[PDB]
Amino acid sequence: GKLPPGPRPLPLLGNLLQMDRRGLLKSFLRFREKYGDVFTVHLGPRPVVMLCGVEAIREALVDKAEAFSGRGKIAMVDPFFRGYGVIFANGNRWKVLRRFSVTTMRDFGMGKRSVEERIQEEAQCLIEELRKSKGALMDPTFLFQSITANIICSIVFGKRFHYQDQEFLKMLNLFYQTFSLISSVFGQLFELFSGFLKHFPGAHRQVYKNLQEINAYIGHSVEKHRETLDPSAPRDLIDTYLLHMEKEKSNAHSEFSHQNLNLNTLSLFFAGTETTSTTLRYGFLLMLKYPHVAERVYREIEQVIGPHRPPELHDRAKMPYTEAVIYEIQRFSDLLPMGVPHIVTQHTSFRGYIIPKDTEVFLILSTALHDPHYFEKPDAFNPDHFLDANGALKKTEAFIPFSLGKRICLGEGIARAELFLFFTTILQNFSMASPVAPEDIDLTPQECGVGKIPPTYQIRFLPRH
Ligand code: HEM
Ligand SMILES: CCOC(=O)C1=C(COCCN)NC(C)=C(C(=O)OC)[C@H]1c1ccccc1Cl
Ligand SMILES: CCOC(=O)C1=C(COCCN)NC(C)=C(C(=O)OC)[C@H]1c1ccccc1Cl
Repeated sequence: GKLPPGPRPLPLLGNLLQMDRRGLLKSFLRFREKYGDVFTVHLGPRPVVMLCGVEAIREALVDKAEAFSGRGKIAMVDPFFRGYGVIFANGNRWKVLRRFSVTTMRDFGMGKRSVEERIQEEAQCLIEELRKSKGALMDPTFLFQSITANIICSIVFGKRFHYQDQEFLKMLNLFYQTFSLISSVFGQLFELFSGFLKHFPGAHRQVYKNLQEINAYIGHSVEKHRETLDPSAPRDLIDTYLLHMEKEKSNAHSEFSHQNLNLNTLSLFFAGTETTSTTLRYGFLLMLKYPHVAERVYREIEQVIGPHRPPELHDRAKMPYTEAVIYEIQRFSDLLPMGVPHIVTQHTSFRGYIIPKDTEVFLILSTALHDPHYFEKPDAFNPDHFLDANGALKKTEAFIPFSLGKRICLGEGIARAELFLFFTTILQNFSMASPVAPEDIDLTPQECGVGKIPPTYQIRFLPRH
């Protein structure tokens, strides 16, 4: 047939006057109830196919990966990245780079210090800092952003930064800033009417500016790296890349070397940004609303790890309640209700509809995370959602906060490690508190733009002896 069905569009407004205010996703859900799991929405002049439910998403990224493994455009930032980097690249440029980063993560810490090892130290760093607090009320946004960044700085640069380092705090704010700029009213509108709306200055000019600045730091650092390279003792991800380049220069067709080192790197920071920090931020609001969940976790830790030695990844298996409490957190948080845009690469038949080469496509993962067929009463927080009768860990087809298929999250490994190690280590050492009663805690996500973001909150961490 043709493009899946959906609301009657206007000429260059598409379906935009029909949306909700300001529950965009909430709009998408109203269309769902009218059109099914496979509708088309005209976001401005552009046609975008939406897909809901596990079956649909899976049919597309897994069953039909030949077609649906494209990355869709993101106007606010494509003028900078220009197609470079794992999250942004398509075709051969991506296939070549995805592979390299994959093998590099796989073999990292083979020679040098392991990712776990890095997370553990950041963790211990974190706790001292949290203790230095002396049980004071704080907003932890800053720190969580810090620790997550640090882990990627550790991987890529071979080092972490002191939480007070100003060179650091500046760089950080530059990211956060760039993000909320794309999250804004404008960045939204820029993504639509960029065709004409790029001439004028906007937040897009500012965003390039901010990305350019950060990029200066990466180029500088790559140089410092070329000047201290030991071919037989790679310290970091940079060191590994630069080496790949040389062995690569002795080929004939280095698709790899024709690529912008800096951007690739920046893009990796971008990807991992605002990622875990948000989840963790959400995590501890939840532990304030459900303290009895917090206490149980602690007890498991005390039971399995005890009060002194640093939790480690191996503990995971033996701690199913915690792995469940973490899973439910991710599920409930719905970081990216809509994934990251895809485009289809070949013309394709999907549920007897005909989708054209180059159509943008959204996998609405919120709908998988909230499938009442897999999660009883899905709008509430419940770890049990990942436990059986026994209380053994219960994994499901539906928990795909990381998407599925070829483009599936590059940092899942890393991500899951962070969440565990940070979550347990904090909790090993501190109980939580807040001026606000559990039953007064508002969980309502901000849903500002394309991400879900928890409301802001005061928290204090409390030591145990
Ligand atoms: C809780 C944190 C995270 C979540 C929920 C998450 C989820 C996702 C999702 C949904 C995608 C898009 C996949 C798709 O197209 O369906 C993705 C892609 C990606 N993520 Fe994450 N991610 C997280 C953290 C990270 C981190 C820390 C990194 C840093 C290494 C990262 C790096 C990437 C990269 C590089 C891609 C694109 C790779 C590719 O497209 O081939 N993610 N992630
Ligand atoms: C293509 C890069 O997008 C990301 O990496 C995002 C991220 C980064 O994590 C996604 C990578 N796993 N999260 C956030 C917060 C995003 C956002 O737009 O917040 C306003 C998204 C995001 C940022 C910029 C543009 C689009 C999106 Cl979805
Ligand atoms: C492609 C057009 O961009 C938008 O209109 C968006 C919008 C539309 O904003 C409507 C404001 N009236 N917001 C959301 C949620 C976006 C998003 O990516 O969430 C997944 C962004 C968005 C959608 C698709 C691709 C990129 C972005 Cl930034």
